[PDB]
Amino acid sequence: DINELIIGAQKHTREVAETQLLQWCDSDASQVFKALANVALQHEASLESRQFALLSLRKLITMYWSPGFESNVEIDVKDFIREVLLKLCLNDNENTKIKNGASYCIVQISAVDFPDQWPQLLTVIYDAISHQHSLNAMSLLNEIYDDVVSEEMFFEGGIGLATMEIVFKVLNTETSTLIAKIAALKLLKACLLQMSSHDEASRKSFVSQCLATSLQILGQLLTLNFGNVDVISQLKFKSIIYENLVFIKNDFSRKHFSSELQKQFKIMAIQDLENVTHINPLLETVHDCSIYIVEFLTSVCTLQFSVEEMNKIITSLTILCQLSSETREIWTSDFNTFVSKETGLAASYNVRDQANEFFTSLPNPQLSLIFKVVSNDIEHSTCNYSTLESLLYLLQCILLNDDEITGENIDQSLQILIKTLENILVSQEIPELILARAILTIPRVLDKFIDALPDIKPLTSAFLAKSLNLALKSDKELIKSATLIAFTYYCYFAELDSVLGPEVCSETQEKVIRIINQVSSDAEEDTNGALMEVLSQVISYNPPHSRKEILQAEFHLVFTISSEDPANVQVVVQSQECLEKLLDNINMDNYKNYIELCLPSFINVLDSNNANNYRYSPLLSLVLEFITVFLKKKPNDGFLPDEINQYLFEPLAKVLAFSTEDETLQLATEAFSYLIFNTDTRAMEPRLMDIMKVLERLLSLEVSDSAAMNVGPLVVAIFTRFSKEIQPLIGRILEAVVVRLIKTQNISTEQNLLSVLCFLTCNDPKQTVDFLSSFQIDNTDALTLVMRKWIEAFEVIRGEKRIKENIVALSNLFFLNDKRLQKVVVNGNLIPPDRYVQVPLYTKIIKLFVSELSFQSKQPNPEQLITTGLMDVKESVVQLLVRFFKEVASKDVSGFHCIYETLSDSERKVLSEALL
Repeated sequence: DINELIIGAQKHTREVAETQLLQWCDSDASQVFKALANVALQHEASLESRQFALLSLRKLITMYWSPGFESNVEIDVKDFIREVLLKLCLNDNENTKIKNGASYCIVQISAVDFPDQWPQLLTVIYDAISHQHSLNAMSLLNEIYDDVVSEEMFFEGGIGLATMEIVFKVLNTETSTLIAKIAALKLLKACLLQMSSHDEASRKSFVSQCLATSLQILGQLLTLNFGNVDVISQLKFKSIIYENLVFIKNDFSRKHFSSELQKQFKIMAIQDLENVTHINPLLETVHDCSIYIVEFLTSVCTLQFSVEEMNKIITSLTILCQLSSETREIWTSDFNTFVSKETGLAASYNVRDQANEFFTSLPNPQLSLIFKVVSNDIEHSTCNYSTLESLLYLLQCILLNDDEITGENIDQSLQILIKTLENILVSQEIPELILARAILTIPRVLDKFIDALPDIKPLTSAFLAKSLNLALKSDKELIKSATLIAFTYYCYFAELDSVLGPEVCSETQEKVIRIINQVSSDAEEDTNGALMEVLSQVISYNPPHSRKEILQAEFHLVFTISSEDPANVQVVVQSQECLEKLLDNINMDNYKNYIELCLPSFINVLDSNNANNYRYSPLLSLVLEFITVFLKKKPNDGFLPDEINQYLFEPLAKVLAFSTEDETLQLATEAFSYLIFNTDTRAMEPRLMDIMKVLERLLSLEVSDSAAMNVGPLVVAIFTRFSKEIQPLIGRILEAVVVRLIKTQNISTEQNLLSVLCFLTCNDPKQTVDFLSSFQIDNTDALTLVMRKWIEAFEVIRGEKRIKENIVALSNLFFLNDKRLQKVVVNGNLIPPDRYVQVPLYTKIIKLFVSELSFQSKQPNPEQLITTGLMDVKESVVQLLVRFFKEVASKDVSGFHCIYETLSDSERKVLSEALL
């Protein structure tokens, strides 16, 4: 049965069984496992079937073992399955796919079962390591550690001390294999991690002693000198030692790593940086090893470095930071790879990155002195085109140290260094990657040394002009891109409109604009975002004295690049600022030309997106934001020109008539409302019947609750600008708001719509009560249902502006003294499936107002932060309430004398105190 039952499942024939069999276990699981387990136990099997048996087992377990998070199996078959798993996994002689397979099941069982359902799991593993010499048990312990050794088991449970003494025993034995010392060192790091997440007093003796023993053992370990016997394991040995050293130095206080211990390891580490580079797949074994050596030197880089120690370091990093020929070819074959790296947007982390962390960490006794060490090495290497890029990059790291560089004859050095960088860009047969590094390194020289170059103004203008000049007559987009990037490094420290001429600055705008236009045709994602950033800095330097064409070129770039990568986060952010700087502080006459330059592109995107039913589309969302940025840049004095309305209206309307996507509806709603609120009324006059159909549909059930909640400001806009002609359509606005409001049960959405209702009752309280007291909803008049829902919402409202607009609205209903309102009843008190004493609307309004006024005049809580809605109300809630009560008291409004005698004494004191 079961063996050839999966001979198939391990391609119609696979699923015959893979659900065939899943069936079985749900029927009887306890001895489909035992059957599955039994096949893994049997050495009489294709390592393939055994291996899949274990990994088929593997997935299986986390279902029926013990929920678990996605579930039936008997208690003594699991004891069997754990013991079979320990047999396979802890035996070094077994096949390393059986071991890992068995190790996978064990690690999942442990997660569910360990504390109380596998008590000896660790004592077995510890005994396997120390008395059965199991190497794989060390590996299982290491994968188990994170997820099953808790903080508490580590320290009081004795697991941390048991581990550390095992670790120490392997590393102090001259006869444990280097492979076993690696396993011990990886356990050591696991232990350091558990000790890094700490505070309780009884632990501090344990931690202090494990750190001290660790530091002495790692010192003796770094003095072994194997042969060429296995250098990939040799280098994985060294890198895990230096990784542990880094971790001790960085996550424990300095009493635990004395500066003299630091000085020993600094020396061993500088030596091993030399050893590792003078042997040198293998290269990323030695490259990744040297990352940890350098990481440690970074971590003790406040120590002093003998001059000779620094030349050692610089010659080793010069070799290590040289670009591999694979990476040179990737960069020269797709320049977007080079942009991705140099803009920091690459996921890589290599020796060059770690060197940058070293050089930008140096304090200033050492930082200035490496400066000439590298500056000499650059002079003694101007024709070695195998080390010069790397040396320039080390220079770049040093210059990125935020600290200043000064020393005995550093001005000498600089005039020398300045005077080989200009020969890089004049030199005509210079390799592409080295020219780019020189281009990107020049601004950082001029930035770091600006206070020590009297010629800084013409120096920069020439260096920059030379670089645009290469870039435009180089065919290499990598060189162009290095220049675009370098241009931003010049802006960082230099205000170009003053350091250059008004005329030259204007001509370097045109020159990076067309460099951008050359790179853009071939640009992928990270480098489109960098083009947008460059463009916005170009836009910054726009001249008052207008220039028709350069503006048109900038916006064309903004729009086409954004159409290329509308989901890239930098494109989205930088293009909106680009647009905000173009229409920043612009007059009405220029506005009229921007309308023709800008809007027809935006309407194309919206036109195209109807094909897609205005479903979510990142360029749609981005172009709607462009539109809103355009509208809101109109001169404060004036209306939107009439052209804006006739360009934008039925495009935006269509979006709102068909889209069902919350972000699209919300961005279009606010653009549309704003267009209605800010164009002349006679321009908008024929559109109102259409604005209504938009509004009715945004309250229909075709759109979500949160789409209904954007309607507020559209209602405002059509009253605020169709005041005369809205009056015969108020009844439809109201029916729309009302049928929606009663169909929703989300309290927050009710409030949003009640807000619109508050606006509508204030505008005409009678017509509201009339409509609502003639309009029928499910057999009864709306009046009762709405008012009850209104009151229930008012009771849990929040926000000063919301409270006021409801107070004003309901105050207007009270002052109606309406025959019909007086007769409706809302819910008062719970009576002991549930019931409530029925309360007249009117006296419930009084009751609620007195409670608000009681709470609101118990004056503030001492501490605070300092010193929405559709209607603007200036009075405090307290002022609104006292002015209301004073007036209904003064004239017996709507039976107030009756209501007021039904009030309690408590309520009644509140009333006459506030009215004192």
